[PDB]
This record gives sequence, C-alpha cells and structure tokens, in this order.
Amino acid sequence: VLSQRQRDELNRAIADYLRSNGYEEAYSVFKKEAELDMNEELDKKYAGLLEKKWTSVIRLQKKVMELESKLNEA
Amino acid sequence: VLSQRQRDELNRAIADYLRSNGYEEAYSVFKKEAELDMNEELDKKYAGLLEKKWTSVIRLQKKVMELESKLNEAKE
Repeated sequence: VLSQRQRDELNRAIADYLRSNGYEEAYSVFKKEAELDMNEELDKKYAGLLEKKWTSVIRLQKKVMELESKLNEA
Repeated sequence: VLSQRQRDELNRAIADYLRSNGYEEAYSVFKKEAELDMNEELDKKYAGLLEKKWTSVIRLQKKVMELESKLNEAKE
C-alpha cells in the first residue's frame, strides 16, 4: 500500500511528467480523474520529480544487483 | 536525459499504474499520446512497478548497506 500522502505526491509527479513530455491531453484527463488541483506554482516543487525518483531507484537496484552477484559467487 | 530504452520502461510503468489503479480514461489517452501498445504480458510484467519504485529509496539504501555489511563480515 501507498498512503494517501504518497499517492497524492506520486500522482502530482505523474501529472508533471505528462505535461513536461507534451502529453497535454493525458495531463488534462488525469488531473480530472485523480482530482488534482495543481497549478503551475505548486508544480515547481514536482518538476522532474518522477524521472528523478525512477533514475535514483534504478541506480540503487543496480548497486543491489552488483552486491548480490559478488555475494552469489562467494 | 533518459535513454529511449529507459523512457519506454518508465512509460509502460506509468501506463500499467493508470490501468490498475482505476484511471482508465487517462490510461487510454496516455497510450495514444505516448504511442504505446500494452498486452497481457506487459500488463503482468509492469504490474505494481511504478508504485513499487516510488516507495523504494529507503528500502534499497538499507539493502545496499545490509549487503555491504554481509560482504564486510564475510572477509573479516
């Protein structure tokens, strides 16, 4: 489970991503469906956040993999 | 900037999140705009992934440290 706080942050991050990538119709539709009231001011806090989080986690996952592999042969 | 490979994976994860969490109108529109085709295979592979990753930073930092400690005590 995601708490409502995590979910509202995740959805704002998705919304920012959709706009930023030029999927303006998906952004419109999703803001309504997720009942997101976010303006361009609030958005500043979310700019690039989804990509950032994704990239941070993949890098950690790659580190976990390398560590596990050295432990797997060991 | 993300590679096309990584952007495609991210986009499939977003698509799966939208479908599985009930944002159906957004799912439909997003696959059209992002020029993405989903199937049952992809649906299963990307199921829960975006939500999983979103919540994973501390758990993965912890796992990195736990693993490094297993390695540290293992050559000790």
